[PDB]
Amino acid sequence: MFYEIRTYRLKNGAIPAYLKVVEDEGIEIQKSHLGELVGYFFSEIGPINEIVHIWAFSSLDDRAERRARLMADPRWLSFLPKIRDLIEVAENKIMKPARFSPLM
Amino acid sequence: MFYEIRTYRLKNGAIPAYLKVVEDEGIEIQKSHLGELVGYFFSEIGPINEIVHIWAFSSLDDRAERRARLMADPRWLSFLPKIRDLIEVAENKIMKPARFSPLM
Amino acid sequence: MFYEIRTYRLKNGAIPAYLKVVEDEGIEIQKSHLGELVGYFFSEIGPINEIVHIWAFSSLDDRAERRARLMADPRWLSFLPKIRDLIEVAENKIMKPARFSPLM
Amino acid sequence: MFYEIRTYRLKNGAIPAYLKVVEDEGIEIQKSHLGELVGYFFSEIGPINEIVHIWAFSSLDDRAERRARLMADPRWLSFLPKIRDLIEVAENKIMKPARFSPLM
Amino acid sequence: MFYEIRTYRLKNGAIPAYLKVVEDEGIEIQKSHLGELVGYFFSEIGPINEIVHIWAFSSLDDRAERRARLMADPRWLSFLPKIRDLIEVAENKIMKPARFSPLM
Amino acid sequence: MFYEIRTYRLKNGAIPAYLKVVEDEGIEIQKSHLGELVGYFFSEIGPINEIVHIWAFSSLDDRAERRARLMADPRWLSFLPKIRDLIEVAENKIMKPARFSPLM
Amino acid sequence: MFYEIRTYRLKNGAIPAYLKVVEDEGIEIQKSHLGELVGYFFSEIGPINEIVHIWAFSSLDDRAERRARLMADPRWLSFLPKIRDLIEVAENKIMKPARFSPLM
Amino acid sequence: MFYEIRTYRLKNGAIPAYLKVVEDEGIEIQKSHLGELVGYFFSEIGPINEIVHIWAFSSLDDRAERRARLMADPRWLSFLPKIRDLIEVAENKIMKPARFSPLM
Repeated sequence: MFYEIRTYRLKNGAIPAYLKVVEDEGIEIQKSHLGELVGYFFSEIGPINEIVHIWAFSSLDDRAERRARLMADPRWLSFLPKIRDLIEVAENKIMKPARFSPLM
Repeated sequence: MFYEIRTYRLKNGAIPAYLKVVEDEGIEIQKSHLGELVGYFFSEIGPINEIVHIWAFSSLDDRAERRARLMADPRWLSFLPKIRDLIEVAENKIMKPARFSPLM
Repeated sequence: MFYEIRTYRLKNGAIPAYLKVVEDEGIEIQKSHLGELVGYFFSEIGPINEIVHIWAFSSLDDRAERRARLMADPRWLSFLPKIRDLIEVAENKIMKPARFSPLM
Repeated sequence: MFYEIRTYRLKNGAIPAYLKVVEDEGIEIQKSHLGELVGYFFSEIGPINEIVHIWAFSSLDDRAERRARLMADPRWLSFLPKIRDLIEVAENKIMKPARFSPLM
Repeated sequence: MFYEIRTYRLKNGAIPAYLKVVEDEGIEIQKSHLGELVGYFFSEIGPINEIVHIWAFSSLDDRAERRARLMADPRWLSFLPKIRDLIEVAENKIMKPARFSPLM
Repeated sequence: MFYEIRTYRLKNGAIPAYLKVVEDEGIEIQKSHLGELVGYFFSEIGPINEIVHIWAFSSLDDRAERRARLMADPRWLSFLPKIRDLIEVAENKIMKPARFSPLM
Repeated sequence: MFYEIRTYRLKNGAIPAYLKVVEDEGIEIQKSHLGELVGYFFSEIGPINEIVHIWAFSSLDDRAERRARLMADPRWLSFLPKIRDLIEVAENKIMKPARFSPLM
Repeated sequence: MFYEIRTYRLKNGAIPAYLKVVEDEGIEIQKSHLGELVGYFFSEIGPINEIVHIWAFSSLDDRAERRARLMADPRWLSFLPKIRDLIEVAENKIMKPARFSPLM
C-alpha cells in the first residue's frame, strides 16, 4: 500500500476554523473519493498552526485516478475556497509501510 | 489521544539495514513498552532516506512513564547501538486527532 | 521540570506593537494560568522580528491542564486577536534541564 | 541585560555523554568566566539531540571580554576536545528581555 | 551549455491561474528572448504550489544579455504584474550538464 | 508524462568522483531500466556539491515497476556502494509538465 | 573590527522600489549614524528578492550606541514605514575578518 | 560589477585550522587568479562554524574564465585537500551592488 502524507502550515490561528469547515463540508466528500483516511492531526507541540493528514492508496495510478475524480467534483470545487486562504505553505510525500507496520 | 510523530533522516542507503534490525531486534521490545504503534513508514517519493513512525499515548505523562521504562530496559540499551549511527538527524512532535480522524 | 520554548516570527516591524499589547493585556492573564514564566525575549542579533519565551511545567499533563484553562479564559480569547495577525510563523518545543542548570 | 542563546545539534545519541563531561569538566570553568548561566536544556519533544543554553551579559563588549578570557583558559582548551566532535551543527543569537520578563 | 533552474513557491492555490496567464501572455515573449526552454513543471508530489522551469544558455554573459533584453521588453513589463503577486518565494541556480546528460 | 526530479547533496568535493563512476558504471544500467533521462546536472552557482537529474515516466505505477526492476538488477546493487557514501542528503519529487513545456 | 551582515527577503518584485527609497531617503541618514557601509547588494543568481548589506563596527557596544542614535533619529522613524512592508523576512549576524581579509 | 558570496559551514571547531591553512597556502594562489577579494569573514554571533568570503568580477564569463584557471593550477589542486574535509556544507550566490554601494 502507498501512504501519502500531506503537511500544511496555516495562517496563524486558523486551525479551529479550518478543522470546522473541513469537518462540516470537506472531509466526507474527500473520503468518498480518496478511499482510506489513515489519520488527520493538528499541532500541539512542535510546528505550530500545522495540519497533517495521511491517506492510503493501493497504487499510485489509483491515487491519480481518485484525485482526478475528487478534483472534478463540483462540490469539492465549491469547498476549496473555504480553506484555500487558510493554508499558507504545503507539501506532500509518498511513503511505504515497514513490514512490521500495522498500516500495510 | 496524543500522537507522537518521529521523523529520522538516515545515512544515505541505510534504510534497508535499519528496517531489518528494527524488525529483528527493536520493534517488539519497543511495542511492549510504548503501547500502540500507529504506523511505521520509509520514504518513496519526497525526502529520501527517511523514516517516519507514529505512536499514540493516552496522556503525555503516560508517554513519559512508558518511555522511561523503555529507556531502562537493558535489552533496549543493547539494541540502540545498532541504529544509533544509522540515524543522522531526528525530531519528534506531538499532535492531536481531528474529531473526524479514524485515529482518536 | 519541563521547559516549553515558544519561538515566533512576527510581521516585519511588529515587535514593538506586539510587546506593548502583551505587556498591557496578555502577560498577566497568561501568567495567572501558566504558572512560571522563565524568560521572554525579542531579537537583537540573529533572526529578526523574533520572539522567544520560556515556561516551566511540573508535568506535561499539568501543562495541558493549565493551557486548557488559559484557552477557556474569555479574557484570553478577547486578547488573542490583538497578536494573532502580528505572528506569521510559530513553533514550540519541550526540553528538560541539565543537572547543572539553574533552571530545574 | 543581553541574553545569548546557543543551540547545538549533537551526533545522534550523544546527549548523555555530552552532558556528563560538561557537568564533570566544563560548566564550572565556563561559569567562572561567563558569569550568569540562565538555563541549560536538552531536547525532549521537538528537535532531537539538541542542546540549548542561555547566558546573560551586562554588555556585549563585556561578553567579548569574558569569552576571550574563557578561550584563553588552558583548562577550557583541554576540555573543548571532549565535546568538539559531539557537536555537529551550532549557532548562537543575542536577544533582549521584554520589560515584563523575569529575566532582565 | 549552462542550465538555469528557477523554482518558485506560489500563493496556495495559484498554480492554475499562474500557468494560464503564463501560457496566454508570457511564455512566448519570454522564449523569443531567452532562447531555449528545457522544461516547465508544476508540483504533484513533494513541495506543493511549486513551479520549476529550466532554461539553457550558451554562456552566462549571453544569459545576462538575453535577460536584459527581456527586462526591457515593455510587453514583458506589462505581463509581470500578472504573476508578481502569485509568486511568494523564489530562487534560481546555474548548473552544468554531465557528459552523459542528453542536455548538453 | 510524469517528471521525477532527484536532488542530492554530496560530500564536499565528491562531484568529480561521483560523475566519473556514474558515467562509467551506473548511468547505462539505470537508463536501460528507467527509460528516459531528461537531464543530469551538477552545481555551478547556488547550492554547492549538488547533483540534479530528471527522469520522465508515463505513469507512476510504471515508475514503480521500472524502479523495482532496477533495484533487482544485481549489477545495480554492485554499483550502488560506489556512490552510497558520496551522497550525504537526498530527496526526490514528482512534477507535471505545463501545456507549454517542451517536456510533456 | 566587527562586521554585521543583514539579509532581507523582500516581497516578490519589491527590490526596485526598495532600492529607490533607500537611496533617496534612508542610506544617508543611516550612514551618518552607523559609520562605515562595507557593501550593499541585491540578488541576481541564488535567493531571489534578496538584499544583503554589510556594516563595520569598532566594537559591539559602539554598534549598540550608534544603532540607538539611529533609532532615535525622527528622520529615520519617518523613513522606516517606507520599507517596513517591503521586507518579509530578515536576520543579521556578526562576523570577524580573517587576518588576510582586506576588510579588517 | 558582480559580487560572488560563498558561505561554508565547517566541521565543528575547524575554523582556526581552516583559516591557518588558507592564509598559509591558499589565499595568495586564489587571489592571483580570481582578482579582487572583497572580504573574508568567520562567525562570531549567528551561524557557528561559518565562513563567508566575497569576490568581485567584471563579468560572469570573466569569473568562469578566472575560476577555470584557478582550478587548473596544480598548486590549487595540491591545496584543496587541506580544506576539502573541513567544509561540510557550502553554497554561493551572485549579487549586484546598489547604486549607493561603496562596492560597485
